[PDB]
Amino acid sequence: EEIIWESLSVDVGSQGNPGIVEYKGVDTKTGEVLFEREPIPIGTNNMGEFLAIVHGLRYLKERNSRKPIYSDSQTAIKWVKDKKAKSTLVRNEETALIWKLVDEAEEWLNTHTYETPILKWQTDKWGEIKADYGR
RNA sequence: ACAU
DNA sequence: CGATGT
Ligand SMILES: [K+]
Ligand SMILES: [K+]
Ligand SMILES: [Mn+2]
Ligand SMILES: [Mn+2]
Ligand SMILES: [Mn+2]
Ligand SMILES: [Mn+2]
Repeated sequence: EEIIWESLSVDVGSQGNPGIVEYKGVDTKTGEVLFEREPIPIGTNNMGEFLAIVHGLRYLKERNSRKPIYSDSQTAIKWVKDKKAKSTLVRNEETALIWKLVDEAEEWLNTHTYETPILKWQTDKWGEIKADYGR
């Protein structure tokens, strides 16, 4: 219905899919960039969307914030709920880094608790999520 | 189909 | 047009 402005919005950006992946989190109200991950040479859109949510969970937990997280990724929201990122990306030498980060994100989810609501950003009604890369 |  | 996912 309405945008919860008191929230964190996250998104992936990429050069190719699979390709170079990065992500960031922004204050939904102001657009202030709160975190940005250094580009990862090969990953998928969904792996990056997943890492962005998990990073958001960790960022908010560390700061004792109860804000929700918005993501525009149906897939990544489900992977976080399941604590399991069901990516199809080949596990090989060139994908080792993204897969390490994904495995470590799952590991964090499996060893920590959170109440953070993870909400679908309704692009069809609200436009692009505020963390979008404009590309 | 829906979401990226 | 191609891709990643449920
Ligand atoms: K989108
Ligand atoms: K498809
Ligand atoms: Mn997105
Ligand atoms: Mn794993
Ligand atoms: Mn985007
Ligand atoms: Mn885009």
